Amino acid sequence: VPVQHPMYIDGQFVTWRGDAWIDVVNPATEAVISRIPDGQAEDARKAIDAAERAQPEWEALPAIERASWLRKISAGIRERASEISALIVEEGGKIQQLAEVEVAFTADYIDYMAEWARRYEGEIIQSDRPGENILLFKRALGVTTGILPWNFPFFLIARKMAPALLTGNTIVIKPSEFTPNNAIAFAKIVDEIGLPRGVFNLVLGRGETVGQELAGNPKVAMVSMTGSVSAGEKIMATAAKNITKVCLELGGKAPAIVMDDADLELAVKAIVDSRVINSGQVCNCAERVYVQKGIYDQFVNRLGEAMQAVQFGNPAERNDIAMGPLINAAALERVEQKVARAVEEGARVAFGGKAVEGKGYYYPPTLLLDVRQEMSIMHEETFGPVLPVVAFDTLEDAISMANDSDYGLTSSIYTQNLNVAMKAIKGLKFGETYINRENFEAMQGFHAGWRKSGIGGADGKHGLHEYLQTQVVYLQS
Amino acid sequence: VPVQHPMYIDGQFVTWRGDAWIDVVNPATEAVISRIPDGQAEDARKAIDAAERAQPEWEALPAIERASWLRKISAGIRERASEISALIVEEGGKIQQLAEVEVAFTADYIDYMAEWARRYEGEIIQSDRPGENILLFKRALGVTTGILPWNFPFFLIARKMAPALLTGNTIVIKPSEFTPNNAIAFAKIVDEIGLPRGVFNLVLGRGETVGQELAGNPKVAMVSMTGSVSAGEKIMATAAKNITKVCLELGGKAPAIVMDDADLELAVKAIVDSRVINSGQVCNCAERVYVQKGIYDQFVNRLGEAMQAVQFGNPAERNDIAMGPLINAAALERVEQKVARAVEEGARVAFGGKAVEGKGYYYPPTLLLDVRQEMSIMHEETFGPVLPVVAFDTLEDAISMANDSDYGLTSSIYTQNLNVAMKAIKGLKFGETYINRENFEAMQGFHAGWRKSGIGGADGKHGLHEYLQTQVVYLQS
Amino acid sequence: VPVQHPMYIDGQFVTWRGDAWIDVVNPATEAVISRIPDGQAEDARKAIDAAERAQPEWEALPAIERASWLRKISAGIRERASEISALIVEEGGKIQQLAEVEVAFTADYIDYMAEWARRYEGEIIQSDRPGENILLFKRALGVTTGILPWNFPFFLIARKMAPALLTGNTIVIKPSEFTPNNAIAFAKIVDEIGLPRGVFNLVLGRGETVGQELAGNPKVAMVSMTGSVSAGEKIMATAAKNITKVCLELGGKAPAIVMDDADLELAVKAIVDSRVINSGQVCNCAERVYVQKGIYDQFVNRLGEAMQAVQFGNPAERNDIAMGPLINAAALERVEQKVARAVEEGARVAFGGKAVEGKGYYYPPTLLLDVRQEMSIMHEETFGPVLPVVAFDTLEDAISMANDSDYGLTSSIYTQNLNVAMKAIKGLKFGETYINRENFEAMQGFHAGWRKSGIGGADGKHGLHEYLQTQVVYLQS
Amino acid sequence: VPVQHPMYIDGQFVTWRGDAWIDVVNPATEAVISRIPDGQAEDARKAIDAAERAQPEWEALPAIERASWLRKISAGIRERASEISALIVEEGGKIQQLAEVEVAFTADYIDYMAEWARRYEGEIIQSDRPGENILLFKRALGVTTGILPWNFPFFLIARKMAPALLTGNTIVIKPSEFTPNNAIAFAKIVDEIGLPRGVFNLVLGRGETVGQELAGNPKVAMVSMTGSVSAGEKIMATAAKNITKVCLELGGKAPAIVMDDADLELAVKAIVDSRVINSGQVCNCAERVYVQKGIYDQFVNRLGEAMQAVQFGNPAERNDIAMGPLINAAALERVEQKVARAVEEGARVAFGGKAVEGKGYYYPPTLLLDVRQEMSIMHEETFGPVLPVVAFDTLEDAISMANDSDYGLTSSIYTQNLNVAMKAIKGLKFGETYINRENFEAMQGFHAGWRKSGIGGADGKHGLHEYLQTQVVYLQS
Repeated sequence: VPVQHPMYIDGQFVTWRGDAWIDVVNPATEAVISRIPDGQAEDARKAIDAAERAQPEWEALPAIERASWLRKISAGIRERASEISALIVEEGGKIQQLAEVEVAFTADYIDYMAEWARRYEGEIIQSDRPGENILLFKRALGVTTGILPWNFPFFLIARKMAPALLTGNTIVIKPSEFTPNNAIAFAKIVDEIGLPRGVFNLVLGRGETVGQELAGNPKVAMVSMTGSVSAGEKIMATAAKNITKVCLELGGKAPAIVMDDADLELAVKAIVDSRVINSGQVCNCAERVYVQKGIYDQFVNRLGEAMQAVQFGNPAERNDIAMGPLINAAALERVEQKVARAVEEGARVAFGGKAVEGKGYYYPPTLLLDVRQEMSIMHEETFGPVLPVVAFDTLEDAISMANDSDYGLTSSIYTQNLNVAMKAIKGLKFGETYINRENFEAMQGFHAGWRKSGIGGADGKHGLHEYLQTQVVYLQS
Repeated sequence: VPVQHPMYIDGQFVTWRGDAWIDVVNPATEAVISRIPDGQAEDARKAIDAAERAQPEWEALPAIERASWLRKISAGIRERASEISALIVEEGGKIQQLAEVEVAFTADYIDYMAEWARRYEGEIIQSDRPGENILLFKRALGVTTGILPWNFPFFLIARKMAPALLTGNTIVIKPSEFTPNNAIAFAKIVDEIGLPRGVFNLVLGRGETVGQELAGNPKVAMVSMTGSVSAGEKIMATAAKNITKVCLELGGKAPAIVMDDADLELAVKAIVDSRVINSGQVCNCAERVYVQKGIYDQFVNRLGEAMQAVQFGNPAERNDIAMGPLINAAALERVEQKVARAVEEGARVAFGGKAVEGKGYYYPPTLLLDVRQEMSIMHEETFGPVLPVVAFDTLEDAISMANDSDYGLTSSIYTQNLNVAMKAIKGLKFGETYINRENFEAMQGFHAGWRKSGIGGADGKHGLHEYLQTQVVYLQS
Repeated sequence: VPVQHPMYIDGQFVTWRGDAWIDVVNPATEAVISRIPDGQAEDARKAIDAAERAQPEWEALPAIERASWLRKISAGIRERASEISALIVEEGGKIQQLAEVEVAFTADYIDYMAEWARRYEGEIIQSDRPGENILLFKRALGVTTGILPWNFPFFLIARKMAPALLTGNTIVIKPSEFTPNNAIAFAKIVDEIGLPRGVFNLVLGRGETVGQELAGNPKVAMVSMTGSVSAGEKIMATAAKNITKVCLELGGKAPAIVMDDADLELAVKAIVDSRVINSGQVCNCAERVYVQKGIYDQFVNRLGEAMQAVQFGNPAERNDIAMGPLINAAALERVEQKVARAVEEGARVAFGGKAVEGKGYYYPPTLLLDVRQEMSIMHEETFGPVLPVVAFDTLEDAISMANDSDYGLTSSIYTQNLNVAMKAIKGLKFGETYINRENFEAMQGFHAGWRKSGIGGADGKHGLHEYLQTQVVYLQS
Repeated sequence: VPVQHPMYIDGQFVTWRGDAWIDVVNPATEAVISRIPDGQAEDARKAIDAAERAQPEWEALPAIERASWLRKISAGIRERASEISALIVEEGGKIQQLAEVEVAFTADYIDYMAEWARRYEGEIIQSDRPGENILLFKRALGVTTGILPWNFPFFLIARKMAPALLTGNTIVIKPSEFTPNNAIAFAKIVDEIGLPRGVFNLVLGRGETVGQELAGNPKVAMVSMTGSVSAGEKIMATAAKNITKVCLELGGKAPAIVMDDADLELAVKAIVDSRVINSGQVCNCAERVYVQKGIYDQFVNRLGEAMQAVQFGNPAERNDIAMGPLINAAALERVEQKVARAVEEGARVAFGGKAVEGKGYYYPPTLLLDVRQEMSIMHEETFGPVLPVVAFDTLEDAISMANDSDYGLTSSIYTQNLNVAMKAIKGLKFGETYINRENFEAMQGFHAGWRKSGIGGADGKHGLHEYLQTQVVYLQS
């Protein structure tokens, strides 16, 4: 019997007394693995009210004590790593190796954030008035909320709750309805170690109902969400009503520029890895590849072979595959239509391009050639493992085409010339630029997107600061 | 004949070819002093497109050269100080002394911001990968827009354009339709010194038309606006459509806490000054005064006398007055209704409380006693010069009541006890807390409101950073 | 048989082949507990040469990997806590409770410093030249050395080696000849976990021989030493020869100011604790107490009783004592002479003032009254548990007398008035000022002395930076 | 009649009443242009005592007011630019164009430093104790002293006094006995604008007498000096006596690495300019040139021609020369001997190498080829315009040879390969590394030498911080 999950509100699991449930399906087999409540705004309010009641006492605790609580959580996660990884493989459809890395990374990330306890600093500013001290303190926002995507669902729990809790905020999280199981497991760990009630809450439901309440409740100081630009818009519009602060990461269409003087072998490996990450269901990955004439032929051949070797299938029954199924039916179709439109517009299928039919949602790695910068596939977040390629003559062309997008989170370039490198760095309008390596943000970096890719950001010192606000005290004599 | 103003777009003044104009009235006499175009979205787009065309070349200039341009602007302002001050007195209705201070301060502020040129710094972060350098650069957002309030209209031009231009952004500003003259004067200075075309643009019109385009045009990287919470909501909702970043300062209801051990003389002077600033048409000013029992009687008596001496009248014909008229008819009525509701709810008029009838919009300083924390006047931004007073027993009561508000920009407290001070500091949930002095933010501070008072902030290093975004470069080998 | 210790050079313990040894005596019984080599400059050079050979590979390791090595060390220390604490009790003569706290704190300190790995940052500076990037990196100094005092010998090992190793430096440490056993234990832990050879070295001997080579060898980038001003002078003079950087902490004469409006109970407890810390053999402790007239009588009475209860004796056989013996004979005599001079100059013995005669080196807690700011005892680091008291009328007097010293490390004041507090803060010329609490620096603070108390400092971010130097790269195009 | 200069002590010029004077000679003609007193320790003490008396009131002034005083000084300098430049040309022997740039730069530098007034910040640190605030303030050191070199004598006055005064310190400066005239002019400006007495003092004399008192007087918080390593040693040894902080810049032997893939034209121009700067009497300049085989022949030919065009002569009578005379007789001889030793050791004179005989001290630009890394000329600060060249095969060789020096201030490299650049950056052990451009530090950078090149540093934020020390306040409840 598929387990029916409870919500975690005010320090205890609460059994859902509603009649409506939401089935959680294994994207590899389409089987129902669990059910979660079709939560309502009322449920989100209970979690928010509990978070509000606990916040003052939580912020009053010395930062090192909050860090202490965070360390018990990551220790609990490591103890149940394999269990949590299987939950991720099962509901998220990602391969075993990737799931294991996500759990381990999540625990390391939580520990890294806990280390900020004695380090985030306020400032003392010189005043123009004799005998006056201007003291700028860094305070918690209060109650914060997090809306998570189905891509890297476990890690994103930490990416939002760790910085939030460390700085003295309390939080209410809503997992994606497609991947709530790993979040339930995280909540169990929180319950087991005995985190003060109300500090961490987990509400389950749809974005339309629960999600909106998390963004529009007047007691929320900040709503943090990762997902599509479309959903980001809805969240910011809702937050507008109460001047609620937002932190959004809305994905992108990561450009990869391969120059003629590039280490061909290295570039092909980096691009293939980035793109085929989590079947490409990620944003990080290169989704737009620009190769200049001089190395085109060679590059496209190796890339074509590299991708043909990529095997796809059920993550739970095969550990020798580099790709699992897409998240759900809608995702699969969107990819089909986008490849079809691409082909109808002139794109040349050099590999794949035909959705598999049967149990699960699979799309073979696809390589589209003779694509033009104008083609819609170059201006629409894809989803699946599809790699469009465009040739160019000058660096200026490549940079200009990379910047021709409403997204501005990640970018990459491969070259060995000093001026080219510094030119790409200065010219690319992105939150991140990887040079001669694959795309994967460091926990001490700052993952923040330009243009429609987001507002605010995550990770590192700057990510931690998204959860702090200033109080400037003018102390006279 | 009342002058008809042109807009300043792409380095030149452009004559309005529309049939509709908006009269600009002297709030002291109700006479039409000038007319501005009833600009449309089309006009805002032309300014934005010009700003976009000029931004790359502008950001490419070394920061010290941009600072150089800013210094010519402030030098131009000082040269025309008296002329600009009279424009402010005439349209804003503020007293001569205040107008002169605003112009001088604006010039000093611009110079202070220009000094950041060689000082805003990016960072170099240690990587976990051998031979890798993580470089975090600080880049311009691109095209930014500013929507100004009628309160301190001249200064707010600089508060937004100086930080914006210094960091390499270009800008399009829309003055309040009630106070555009001082903005036209600022534009003339910009034209005279020859600032590169497109860097600074001035569009005129209503919030409904021009303002909305400045917040919803996809080419805008950030919209900065100062005004009412109501208007802030409209702006954030519009920005939501394109995930446009916002910087909002929406005023407040500044609480002042007077303890028994307070320097009575100092406190009364600070509160009266803060409140009667610009006839109280400002947000900074204390709008909620909490006095504890032990010193109540004394405090209320002195405050009552201090306010009775405040004279009001035409700023242009009297330089011996501490107060001018309110901005317009709507403002006057809103104050009347709020005082009437206050009285009907139980408030006790100890002074004033009766709107003057005749040419201009005047409201005498008013003191309301026996007010309860519940009374709507304690939860509604007032406008005019009205001071509600509430008694209390403990510091805990005072702090709790100060925090009982949807606004969280400024606060103040007067005491001589070390623990009380540190307790108020830790307990008050505001962006600013003044201790034993009047409310007036320093240019090197950070004016940023909590809760509904805003998003982001202005002034100092942090204010400058609102106009910067990061680019993290992962340079491998 | 008293064990004869080997030195730890280039990743292995090396047996001393000299004929001269130095006896290490238990200050409580005068019994020889161990022997260490009378090392020579030659020995220090071997350690330095090994440190030099290992430094490039050590700095080349990602910072997180160095932090990883530091964590194995602290984990090793916790595993042998009681063993190490007894070594400290036995040779240092400090009470069991204090020794246990020192070991635990040392392990926590090492962990805290390891956390800086991904956080110390370089900077990116705006240039005046078009297309130029100014990159300021933070690099290791290279080979560093540490000369430790006999007071808190175990902790000081970490205070110098943790920051040094984390930032990529290698180090050579020389323990005080009076307390080398705990250092040998630390070296065993380093050997057991397998820290790369040459990174941590331990050389044994006298300051005249080994110490001087550690300060004057041209391969040393920085010498860090904690001890007396006299020894600090010798070290800086030696370093002068090769322009070697120095980091010195030379103790002090910590002033404590008790106002009339002070929490009498709290103040007496804080002062007694601070002073009687490690029998007063520490610098931190208040060594100059200024009490104003109004509260004098009361304060002196309670302080007198509080000190009379302090029991002294053998730390190893009594766990109900607050004080152990002084480090050695010379220390005991210096205290006697200073109290005698004090008495001969006019000081009034209100308690103690008579050195005990017999096995060990004990001096009873002593209270000297009617002391004048001029008396030499107010301008000479004492050593033992002696508390001189001086009365005063105004805060200005107290501050002026507190600043009348060649030392400027720590200070303290007790009051409840806001202005007094801010006045003391602005007026006291010290590296630290404690208000209404006892003197004990936090690991995230910055323990750095003014005037003759030192050069540079330790702990926190600034302490970590003492081990880093900048490399400014001007990258054109 | 050669003017006899007075000292500037305690806000007024003081006429020297001694019998001994020191002649100041024009290095181009050997004529006596002026005389200064042969000051004694007594004179230095009077200046120091006056600085001490003025410091408290000076530090008590708001920082912006100190910056205001600094701006009057730079404004005064610009007003007398040509007059001051001629003084520099006359006594320093540098060409007119260089002197004019030094004066203008000095005024800009002073203004840049004044801008730090409202920007240097203290910090607020999270505590482990409930209710405690850890406040770290940045305070002035107190009285500081500056010992200036004869190279860039005017600028170095500002490099030390501007940061010192801005942060609240007072200062006593001793110009080089070879170039005191420009310092007298600076003092006149200070007197004319009316800087508070005691804040800026100028004492004249020899290093042996006046210089030593400035480094060894117990009231000096920090001595800052720029000169030779030999003199730096004497200063640090003297400072050691009172644990006085030091800030030393002792020059170097700047290495220049020219790769085969270097922009030959650019490299030759950069090296020739750097080296021939102020006749090479500067440290900045490349003094060790490493050229790899592949481009050797070409590089050496162009460099040889470039240097042959360099004309030398009297700076005052020729404005078409790139080089003036060396500072004095001793300098000239030291260069002769070093070139002679070089030749005797195997060096090949490709140009120059013969000191001119007659009025003045001239040495023609000299190019030495077939020099070996072992040759003493590669390990001895030269002085004059001599360029030794060494060939190499690998980058590793070049880096290793560049690092083979006791000096570590500046370095440079020319290449177009990305990996080479990043490799040189990581491999070069210097305070500065210039890439594809000439050596000239920016005012916002940080000029600080590694190894024997110095201690501490100058310019930018870090340079400003050399004049600040911390006060950590632990405020409990």
